[PDB]
Amino acid sequence: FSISNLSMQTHAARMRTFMYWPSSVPVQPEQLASAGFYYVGRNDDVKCFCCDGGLRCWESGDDPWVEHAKWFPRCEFLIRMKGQEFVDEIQGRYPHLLEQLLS
Ligand SMILES: CC[C@H](NC)C(=O)N[C@@H]1C(=O)N2[C@@H](CC[C@@H]1CCNCc1ccccc1)CC[C@H]2C(=O)NC(c1ccccc1)c1ccccc1
Ligand SMILES: [Zn+2]
Repeated sequence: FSISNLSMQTHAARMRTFMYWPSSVPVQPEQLASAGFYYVGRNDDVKCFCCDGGLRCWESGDDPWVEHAKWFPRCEFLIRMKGQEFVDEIQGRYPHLLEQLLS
């Protein structure tokens, strides 16, 4: 088990980073902090403390756990938290993501 950011290990620590999170963003800090994410200070850019995965451009209805599974399926935190079945389900829902983001 190897973490990327030991300082952002706890929920309380990640919550602290959302102090200056833009009020206009339609995703709530607690939902993002719970999915292992913390605010990186630029735009609406969040990173996972474990896999170092970065996400941005948060739209309304976006589920942080689904997005975590969608883009960073091998994250060991996402797996002990949500399980292989969930990760495999989301992966099945979006089976050509590389070719989705590659134009
Ligand atoms: C997260 C929710 C958002 N919207 C669902 C989304 O999926 N957003 C996506 C997203 O973020 N990412 C994926 C694809 C981009 C889209 C944005 C387009 N949404 C339009 C849309 C409209 C309608 C339907 C679907 C989608 C790739 C991984 C991540 C990302 O770009 N990370 C960057 C980053 C780095 C550092 C820190 C933070 C973030 C980064 C960028 C380039 C290289 C490396 C890392
Ligand atoms: Zn992760």
